[PDB]
This record gives sequence, C-alpha cells and structure tokens, in this order.
Amino acid sequence: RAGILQAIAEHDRIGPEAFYFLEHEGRLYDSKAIAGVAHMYKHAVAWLRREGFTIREAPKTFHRRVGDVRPAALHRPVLLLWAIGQAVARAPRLQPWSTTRDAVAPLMEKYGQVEDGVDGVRYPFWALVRDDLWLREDDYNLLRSQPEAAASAAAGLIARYFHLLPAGLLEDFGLHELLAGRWPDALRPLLGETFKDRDAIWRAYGGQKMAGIGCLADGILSAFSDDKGPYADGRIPDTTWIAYVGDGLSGDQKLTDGNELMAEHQAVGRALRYWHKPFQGQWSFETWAVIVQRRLRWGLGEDKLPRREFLWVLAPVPSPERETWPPEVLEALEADTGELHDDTGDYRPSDLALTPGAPDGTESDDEAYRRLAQKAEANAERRGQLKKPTVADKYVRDPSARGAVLKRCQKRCENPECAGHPTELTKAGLPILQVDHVNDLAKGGPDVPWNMIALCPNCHALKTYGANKVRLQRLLAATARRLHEEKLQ
Amino acid sequence: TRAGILQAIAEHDRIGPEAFRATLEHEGRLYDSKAIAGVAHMYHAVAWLRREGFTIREAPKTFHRRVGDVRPAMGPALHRPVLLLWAIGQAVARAPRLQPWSTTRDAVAPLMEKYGQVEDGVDGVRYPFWALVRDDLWCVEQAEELTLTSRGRRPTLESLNAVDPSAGLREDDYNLLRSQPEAAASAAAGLIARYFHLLPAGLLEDFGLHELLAGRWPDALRPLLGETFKDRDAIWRAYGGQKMAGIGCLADGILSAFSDDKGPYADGRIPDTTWIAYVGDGLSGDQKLTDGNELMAEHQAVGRALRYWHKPFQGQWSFETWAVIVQRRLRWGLGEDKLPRREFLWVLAPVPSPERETWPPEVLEALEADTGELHDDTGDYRPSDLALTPGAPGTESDDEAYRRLAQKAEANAERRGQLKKPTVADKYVRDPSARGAVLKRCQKRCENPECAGHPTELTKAGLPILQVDHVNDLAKGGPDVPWNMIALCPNCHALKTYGANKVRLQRLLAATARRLHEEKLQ
Ligand SMILES: [Zn+2]
Ligand SMILES: [Zn+2]
Repeated sequence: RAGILQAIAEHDRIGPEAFYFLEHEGRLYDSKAIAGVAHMYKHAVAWLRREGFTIREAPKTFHRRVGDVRPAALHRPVLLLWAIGQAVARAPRLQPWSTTRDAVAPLMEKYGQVEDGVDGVRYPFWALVRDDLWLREDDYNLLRSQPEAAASAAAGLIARYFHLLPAGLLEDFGLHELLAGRWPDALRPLLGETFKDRDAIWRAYGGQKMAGIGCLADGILSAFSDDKGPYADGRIPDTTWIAYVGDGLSGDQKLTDGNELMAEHQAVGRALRYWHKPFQGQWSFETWAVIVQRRLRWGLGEDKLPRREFLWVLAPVPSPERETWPPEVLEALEADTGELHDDTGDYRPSDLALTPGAPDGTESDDEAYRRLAQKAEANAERRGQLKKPTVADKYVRDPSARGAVLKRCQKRCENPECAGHPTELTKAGLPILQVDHVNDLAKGGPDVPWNMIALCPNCHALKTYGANKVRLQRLLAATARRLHEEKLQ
Repeated sequence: TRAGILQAIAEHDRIGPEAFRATLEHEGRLYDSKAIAGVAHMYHAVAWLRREGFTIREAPKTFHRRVGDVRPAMGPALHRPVLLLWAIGQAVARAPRLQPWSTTRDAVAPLMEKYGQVEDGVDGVRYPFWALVRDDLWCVEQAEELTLTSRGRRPTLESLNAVDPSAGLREDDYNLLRSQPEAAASAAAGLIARYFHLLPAGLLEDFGLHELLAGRWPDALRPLLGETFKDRDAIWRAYGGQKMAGIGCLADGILSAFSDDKGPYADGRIPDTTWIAYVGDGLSGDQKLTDGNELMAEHQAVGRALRYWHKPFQGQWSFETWAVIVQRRLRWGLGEDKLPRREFLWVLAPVPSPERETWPPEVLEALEADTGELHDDTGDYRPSDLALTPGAPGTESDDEAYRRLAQKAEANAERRGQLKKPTVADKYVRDPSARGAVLKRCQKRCENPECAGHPTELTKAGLPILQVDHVNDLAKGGPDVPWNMIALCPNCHALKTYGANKVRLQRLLAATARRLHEEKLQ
C-alpha cells in the first residue's frame, strides 16, 4: 500500500477540493481520504503507518486546549478569562501590551493572589502562546459568533480554578451578563446524557477509557462506576450517597493517578462528575458529587486476591456551585478533616464473605467472631459520642459487625420462624441471605451484631413490609441478642 | 374629581415617588391610593378613586409568575408571547420602556407572521397590544381615546393608527429586566419552553435574544436537575403551582408531574427500562381529559417535554428528569375512595433537556410511532382480576375463568409479535391480562415445585409476598403470556435471577409454567 505516494501526487496535481492528517514532504493530507484513493490505484491510519508515513493529529478544539491549561497557577486562567470577557464585549482581537497589562494586573492581584500584578501578567502573556491559545484568529471568531463556547470555556476555567466563585468575579471580568443565573449551566455533558460504550463517552468528551477516575477534555474530574452484578449499586443503603471504590486495579491501592486527583479534590472541596452504568444498562452522567469522607477497606482485585482499597464516600449535589449544595453535604464537610480512616482492625479479608476458607489454618475458631463483635462495640461507642454526626457517620456500615453476623449465622436464616430457604449459593458464591439491623440505623439503632440478623429474602420481606412486621421485629430483636450472647460464654 | 386625580398622578410622575413621600394602577406605574386622593382634593378614599373609574390593586405577583400565567384559553394563542418576547428583547437592548404603537406594529408584525403563524401580522399585533394589559404585563398611556372592537378585546386598527399611543412594559418589570439579565433569560426561556419548544432558526435574533440565549435557551430555567425538597409544600414555596398530583403547572407555567412512591416494592419505572409508567390525574372516579390529564394530552400532541418529580419511599422529593409523553393508555386502578376505576397511564420517556436536539433516538422513534391516541386496555381485563381488589370472588366467573385472561394475553401477544418497528414501550410495558391470569392461577403460592418454603403472611398492603415474573425475559424475546410466566416467592425469585443453578431452574420453571397453564385449559 505504499502506492499511496501516487494518491498524494494526485492530491498535489489537482488540489484539496478534488483529492487526523498524514504528513509528507511538509504538506498535510487527510488520512482517511488518502488511504481510500490509494485503494483505487476505519483501519486506515494503521495501514498508512505500516507504510513508512508519519501521522499527525488534527488541531485540538478550543474546548480541549483551554482544558489542557492545568497546574504542574492562576496566571494563565486569569488572562484567559479576561480575554474571553473582552471577546464577548466585542473588543478588538489583538490589543497592545500596555493596555492589557494595567487592565489585567488588578484582576491578577485580587483573584490570582499574586503580589505584583503588573509582573504577574508577564508570565502568561508569553507562556500562553505555547499553550496554543495566544487570542487566536479562529478562537476569537468562535467566541464572537457562538456565545455558548465562551460561556462553556469560562465555566470550565471557573470550575477548576475559581470553584468558590468570589463576589465580583463575573464583573470584574467581562462575564456577568454572560454567566448570569448560573455559571456552570454552559458545561457539557448535561445531567442524564446516556452512552452505550465507555468509548462513546470518550468520543464525545475526551479523557481516556482507562480508569475509574480521570479528567475529560474540559479538564474537569470524572469518576466512573460500573455495576458488576444485579442487587449491587454504589449507593450506601438508606441514603443517596455513594461508596465509590478507588483506583488501583490489583494490589494495595495508593494515592496515585485517580486516587491522587480525588484527594486533591477532597482537600479544596471541589465537586466532580459521577458516571454510572447500572447492570445490563447504559452509562450516564448522573450527578455532580463532592468528596465527603475517604476510608480504607479490604476488597478483592482483578487477580482475585485480597487487597487494601480506598473508599471514597461521595455526596451528590445539583451543580458545582457551592450555594446549591444542601446543608447535610455542607455539614459533612467541614466535619471531614480530609484524613484517611483505616480498615484493618476488626476486619480481616475473612472475616468477610468474598474469600472462601475452611478455615484451613485453625488459628481462629469461627466463634471468634468475638474479636469482630468487640471491634464493632468499640467503634459503635466511639460513634455514639459524636456530637454532630454526619450522614456518613450514621449510615456507612461497619464491616466488622457485618463480618460478625456472617460468622455467626453460617449461611442460614436466623429467623426462628423461617418458612424455609435454599442452600444454593449465588453465581458469585455467596449465600442467598442478607445481614440487616433489627433496629434500623435510621431510627437510632446501633451498628453492632446483637442488633443485627441474617435473613433470607422471604424473611427479609416479612421484616420489611410484612403485615406482622412489628411482632417479628420483637422476635428478631430477642433472638439476635440471644444468639449473640450464646457466642460469648 | 377624575381629572383632578389625573393631574395629581401627572405631578407624581413629574417629581418622583421620593419627593412625593417628602411633600392605584394607572400608568403601568403604581401610586399610593390615599396620597393620590389627598393631592386630588386640596390642590375610603379608595371608594372615591374606584368611583371615578380607576383600577385599585394589591402588590402584583412576581414578573416570573405573571409571565407564567400567560396561557392559552394549529391553535392561535402565540400573539401574547410573541409580543412579550419582543419586549424582553427590546428591554435587554436598552430600548425605551414606552414606545409608540406605530413602530411596535411594523417591528413585530413580521415576527407575528413568521413565528405566530398568523396571516395578517399587522392585525395580529392589535390583539396582544391591548389584551396584555389585563394580564398585568403591558400599559397603553392614552387609552380612553381608543375605540374598542364590538367584541371587547381589540382596539380597532383605525383608532390605533390615529392616536399612535405610546405603550410598553410595566415600570418595575422594565427595570428588573434592565438590571438583572437572569430574569430576562428566565422569562424568555419560559415563553420559549411553552410556545416555540421546537425552536426554529433563528428566532433568537430575529427577536434580539441571540446574545442572551444562543448557547442554550433552557439553561436559565429553575429548578435545576437534582434539587431536593422535604415536603410538597417546600416545592410549592420555591416554585409555586398547587399541591396537586398533576400534571400541575409551576409558577413559570411549565408542566410538572409528581410521583410519590407508596411502599417499598415499587417505583414508577417500567421494568427492564428507565421509562416511567405514570398514573393520571383525577383522584377518585373514572379519570377524564380534564385538569392535569388535559395538559398532558396537549403536551403529547405537540411533543413537548415536562418536569418529572419523584419521591422514593421514605425519601425526599426531587426534580429528577425532564420527560416526554411517548404513549397513553387506559387501565383499571383504585382511587382514593379505594374503589376500582378507569385511569390514564402516561408512558413517559426521560430526556436530558426540553431541547429536542438533545433527545436520544429511542425516544424520537417512539414519538414518531405514537399516533397520540388512547390505548384502552380496560376491555382486556376486569377489576376482579387485579390483586388490589379483594373478593370472594363470583358468581360471574370461577377462578379458572383465568382462561378468559390467558386468551386476551395471547391475542395481544400475537398482535405485538407482528410489529415491524416495535418501540421500547411496545416491548417492555407489561400486559395486565397476563399478570392477572398468573395471579388467578397461583392463588397466593410459589409455583416453583422445588420451593424450600415461603410464608403465607400478607404485606401491609394486603398482597401476598410473591412476584409474577417471566421465565423467558421479555428483553430476550420471550412472550408476555401466562405460560411464559411464573409466580415466585422472594427466595425462588432470587434463585431464578442470580442463583448458581439459574439455568436449570429456568428449564424447570418453563416446563412447570406450560404445564400449569395447560392444566387450566381442559
Ligand atoms: Zn428465613
Ligand atoms: Zn418459592
């Protein structure tokens, strides 16, 4: 297929009209089109590179380039934001150094927290040229023609750098009449946009397919949750908050890549996009959310081996704007402290259900247990003396107590009136049971084994919406305490 | 007194409200009624001013609300919003608040012809030029001089061209728009949402709203997706409307449907999909296309979206999605008087925004196929047959006149099977008649012959702790008929869906479903 040299020669002889780019002898040629004409002489790019040709990328969209403006740093975005405000107000494209300086230098002092604003303008006045933003022709015309793009770009810059939006930002800059009601309204995707593949998302907004946690073309963080099986979404029960597992595939996860970015977002209290694919369903950007707590937990990697993993507790919010965030969220930060809450202690990989064992090492009896129940009590007492308890403190479930109930019940219903239940396991190899509190956490009940009970689907239904739910609750409360106390002597 | 009062009003204008406080609706400007009466005299009182022919007012509802009250009474009620939209465009571009009829006429009349689908645009402007006054949005200066139509609500063309009266927006409204662009963008978006939802190229300019709304028009609309409220009252405080299930319209005049989950084992969402099955309006007897249902039908015809509120069980309300009416059906259900009744089933498809460009192809295809006509499923089944009607039964029917139900299920199933382009509604909405049949067959018991055991206790709502479920999933082409369905307890259902021996069980259930079905035919 090197005969494409003949196709290139005809592109030269007749012109672009008649004939991702392909570079040959200092000239650019449409990759797909050259491949097609060569055929007569979607895996095209590979074919051309397999022949000895260097393939170059198309010029990055204005949205992408303004999105690439990231810290290694408020200088660049301040200038950019001024430039957008200028273009929207029909100011001239090119302006002299002299006016830009003493027009932006006050902004640079007040919003870019730099001392010498005059000097502050010098850096981005030059550095922004090698960011392919310094405005350009096509960019200036884009902003003058399509105000959505101006509003989007400014919203992107405002989201990442000035998420707290201090009063007098929109004017002082040129942007008050443009951003108006709400600044992040111009951001895309819209809440509820649906995509089949992860690739489809990528095509539309960029970033990469790799990783749960990553930034889209706009430079705003995005976290992706894929439901593995049915009866298992990220949502922590009795609430609308998410328990999002962290970034590292296969071994003990670290504050690198996605987890790192999450931590950077946690510290400053910046929101992020939360994507979600229900089981047998499509992806969708379903909510903005804010890091409210981070913890460490035992889980399994892709190598099926136990591992330390991060648990990012996310709180959904209507938009990035902090004024729009409900008070439960705003209370959960500041209470956060931004520090890792660790797992081990009360919590051995089994302990909990996803690691089968005999137990082959007879070190621990199944009736320890007692170790789990103790940790559950300790943790419970410590939560019980929280003056202002966040919804996370209240509803996130202690692994140790769940573990204890599992060790106690041994794949059976603990309801002594059980009509009967199957001993078949699930596809994933767990019993068809659920551990549930007799006295709901929502109504003050404690997160401890003697307040919990293992139930088959049928008995669980009885407990939850059965006609005699109340009497059953009494019975279950009794038998839970009983079963608990039987394992202490 | 009347001309005395006019002279008093004229001096209030000359000097200003501050200097009047230093020393009643007329202009489109409000005047302190006691104070105006007093200056009229010596240079209640209320009775005197109303005696002389002046409209005496309370503090008008918010501009948002009043523009939202602009509602219709192939159908021509685009006059008022066309004028209003022009006026907002004018105010944003710093034009004068009051403008002569002459200019407004031949500035708006082309807009009226192009966007208001009226023939004579020049004549089209007359109606809202006057009618908008009594909507508390407009004012016309020397009104008394005009001669009205025989009918009431149009000044005649001759009288308008003669006097050339300076008319416009109200005072405070004009200042609101001139000061706060969010309010302009909101009002315009409202009008564009209800009229012109299919936003044609390019009305934003022509109207002088391009710079304000070009990016996306509905961005200025509130509430935002995901706003959460405790009560229905909390919603009402923030956005108006009434505490009616709805449709109800909020203050902005945009339709809003509210779904409140009754117990824990249901939401509106039709299974296997994200589309909603929303029960109509009208609390108690056979529902009619009146109130909310009427509005839903108007929205269905033109393919206009609407706000869908939802409160999960033991949870809070939230505006969770925009949605579009994709199909409407008639079904048997129970009213608030606990009695069987004919009710509407509005099949909603969620969408990201009101803009049609943003809607996915499944939605577009389903709308394309709709026909907008009522599908009456009420003939296929009886209120007996629904699980919420407790009964002996008969003597109309033995319980093995289940045969009746199964027959209707077949007939419907065959008719769906021959659909060339089947919408996701056609495929996934579940036939009551077949469900009913399974319920009459199983009689409050698990049909899985290997059932480990299940309780005979009922739910709080008085239904057995079971579920009817297809052995061959509809999603995988299985038919919506009783011999393809099976009644399972929670345990057996879990076994079916994610048990380790799911596959073998499916074969067993398929077999026993056919068997049980065929036992009732002989
Ligand atoms: Zn049980
Ligand atoms: Zn069963």
